Amino acid sequence: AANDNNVEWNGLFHDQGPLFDNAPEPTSTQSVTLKLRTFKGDITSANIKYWDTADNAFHWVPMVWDSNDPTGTFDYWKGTIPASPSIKYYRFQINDGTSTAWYNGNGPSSTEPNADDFYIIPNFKTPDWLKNGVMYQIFPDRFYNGDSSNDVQTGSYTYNGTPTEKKAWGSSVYADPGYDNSLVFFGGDLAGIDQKLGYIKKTLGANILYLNPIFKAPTNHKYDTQDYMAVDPAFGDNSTLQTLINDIHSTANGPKGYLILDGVFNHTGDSHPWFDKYNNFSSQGAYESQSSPWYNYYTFYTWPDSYASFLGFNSLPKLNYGNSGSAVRGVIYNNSNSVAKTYLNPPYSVDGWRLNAAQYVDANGNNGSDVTNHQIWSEFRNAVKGVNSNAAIIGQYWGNANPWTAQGNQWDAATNFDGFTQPVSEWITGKDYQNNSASISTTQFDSWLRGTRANYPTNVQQSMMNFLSNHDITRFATRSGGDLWKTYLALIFQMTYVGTPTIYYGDEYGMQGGADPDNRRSFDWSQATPSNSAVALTQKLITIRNQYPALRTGSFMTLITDDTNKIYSYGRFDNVNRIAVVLNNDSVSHTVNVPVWQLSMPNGSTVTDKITGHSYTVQNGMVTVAVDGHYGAVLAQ
Ligand SMILES: OC[C@H]1O[C@H](OC[C@H]2O[C@H](O[C@H]3[C@H](O)[C@@H](O)[C@@H](O[C@H]4[C@H](O)[C@@H](O)[C@@H](OC[C@H]5O[C@H](O[C@H]6[C@H](O)[C@@H](O)[C@@H](O)O[C@@H]6CO)[C@H](O)[C@@H](O)[C@@H]5O)O[C@@H]4CO)O[C@@H]3CO)[C@H](O)[C@@H](O)[C@@H]2O)[C@H](O)[C@@H](O)[C@@H]1O
Ligand SMILES: [Ca+2]
Ligand SMILES: [Ca+2]
Ligand SMILES: [Ca+2]
Repeated sequence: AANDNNVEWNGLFHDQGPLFDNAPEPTSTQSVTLKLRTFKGDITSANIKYWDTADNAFHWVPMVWDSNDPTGTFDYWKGTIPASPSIKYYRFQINDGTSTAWYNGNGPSSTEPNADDFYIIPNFKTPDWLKNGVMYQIFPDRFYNGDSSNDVQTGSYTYNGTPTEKKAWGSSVYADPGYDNSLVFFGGDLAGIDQKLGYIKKTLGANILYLNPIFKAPTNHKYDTQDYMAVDPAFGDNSTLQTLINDIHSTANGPKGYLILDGVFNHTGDSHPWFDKYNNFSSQGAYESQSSPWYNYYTFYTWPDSYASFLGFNSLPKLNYGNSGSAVRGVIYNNSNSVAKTYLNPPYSVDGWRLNAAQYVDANGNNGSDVTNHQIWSEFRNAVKGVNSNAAIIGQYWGNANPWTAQGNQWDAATNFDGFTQPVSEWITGKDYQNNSASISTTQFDSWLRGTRANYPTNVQQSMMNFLSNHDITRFATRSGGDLWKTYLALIFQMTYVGTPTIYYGDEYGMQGGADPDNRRSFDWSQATPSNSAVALTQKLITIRNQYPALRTGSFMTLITDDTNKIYSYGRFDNVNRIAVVLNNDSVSHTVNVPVWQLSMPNGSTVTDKITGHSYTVQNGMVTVAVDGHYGAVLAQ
């Protein structure tokens, strides 16, 4: 490269990883110094062009030459953006003589982009344990029956005109004739989860647990809350919860863990004392008397049998959050003994909340996705962070969650359906997460992944809940048609991508299952050992990610997108480690020349595939490795 009226795109690069941004999570007064990489001597000038919400205008900040990388192949230019609490967006204008190129969240462009700019959100920090950990989601009733005395028995109670049923372990999740799918209980409880912490934290290595609802409710999924202040008797009691949390936080049964609970705050069950539709409790619920102490907690259109609810589900009356200072905002997150604060405070001290139906939370029965909804989550974040600045907040959302994250005042991240689950599914299994046929090439996969990452600030990207499957969609192994290797590949990608790897109980061994409720089968424990090849791989991959900070908070650079041979390679790197991941999708084995020079891996240095143990030597900026179909190598140094 040289000063020849031409900017060479191949040498350009910038993202907010350690080597290019000294303040990825800036405080309200923090200056942000950035570095732009280019081929050595390729440009004549560079500017950071940023939009400031403070004064509704663009601002140009020149860059100055800073240095060359260890291989002497690139230049590093640096610039500093003035500090202030205002949100800012930036892109780069790179010039060489009369030639100009632009660069933003989606890479290089010949024309100045109008979107996908990078983010600078002052005073927005997500928990670092979330960025660096591995999550394991458990649907309580289906994991492990640690206490048989609390098991819900068949016919114990009837709800919606149907009795409950107890199911034998390993039998179909579908209710037998006469029962309802939502009232089927296998017996899984909190004692069981505690007893299997060694399997989760030691055998596998995950250190973050995310549990579906566990508070008093009549259903087996428990999203129809009856009492937020107590564990459902079938799962145990509050003391059992205190012990489980203590055991999760313990280091005696594996590494220190973290607990994230499911917060169902958009609505309650119709059997909740506040509502009490079936007249089961003393007090006069909102449904029973217009003179109820909790009448304002809900929204009726025609009292008492016509009220706002979750998507028309009668058993799910919608909570009216009213305006700031309301009684509902008090019981949920403003009061000293609010639900959110209660569990974040001792003797519980949980580590976070997953926000159920977070997009609908509103006042007066509104559908959410509006100013009020965003205002409520702003107050919620302020409260939660006040109690514990390291308490996680992850909202449920299926599309682009930018509105609840990019403002830096609401959620730390979201259920990554749009930026992880869907693309991963369509690339590997060739189905959408609902199991309808839908496929994408490797280049489209890389593009999808980058475009969605660009929807979020860097810390949010690193905090996204990335799961292959969950309780509302079909199982990955079912979408894969039982092809376990597809799970192998998915795991390798997952454990090396941006965002929190999240294992939905069972996926580690290849558990199958169709749509709800078949996606909530009882866990087959005879499969929980290295004998299951997927379990053995999972254990190894978690150890690798726990080992390299670069895989959790390092930069991400696309290296190879080959649709002919189905090869996808990308680098994850920071100031210490450089990692080139090489994946092979749906094709026979291939020998790949990995361009590690793009990662500045020096010629003559050695790299080691952390999966196989094979070592290689960098020659002429390359590493030549063989990767079989539906597998991958993790070349690191
Ligand atoms: O009253 C008649 C009827 O009553 C009973 O229930 C019938 C319904 O039961 C089941 O649905 C349950 C579900 O099993 C529960 O888990 C619970 O659902 C909650 C989710 O689990 C949470 O993640 C959260 O989801 C909110 C999201 O909801 C929507 O997403 C849906 C997708 O669109 C869809 O493709 C698929 O993936 O499902 C999801 C979730 O349902 C919404 O679009 C999205 O924006 C939002 O984020 O909250 C949920 C509610 O708390 O409750 C459900 C309702 O009770 C069956 O799955 C359902 O088919 C059935 O209608 C009796 O069981 C039944 O016999 C009787 O006829
Ligand atoms: Ca040039
Ligand atoms: Ca039990
Ligand atoms: Ca009553």
